[PDB]
Amino acid sequence: VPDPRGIIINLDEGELCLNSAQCKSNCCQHDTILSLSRCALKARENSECSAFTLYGVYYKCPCERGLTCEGDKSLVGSITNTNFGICHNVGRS
Repeated sequence: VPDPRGIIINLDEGELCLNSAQCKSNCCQHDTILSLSRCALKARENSECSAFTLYGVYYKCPCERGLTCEGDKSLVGSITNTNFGICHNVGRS
């Protein structure tokens, strides 16, 4: 009720962003480690996600409401600061 974060504004996927607070769907999508951050789509079943949302730019955007990220490492990028996984409809266990 008293100000719960409130920083996400109004941009589409496919436009240049600084943090994840720029786009309507809060997914500012990074290259792998250095920079190049443009907004993208949130993941669905059988797609490569990172894990969940923090407050910042994402190497591979997380799974939508209902699906979980299954952390198999998945090195589609060479060098990063995360673990990548496949989106599935199971809810952690």
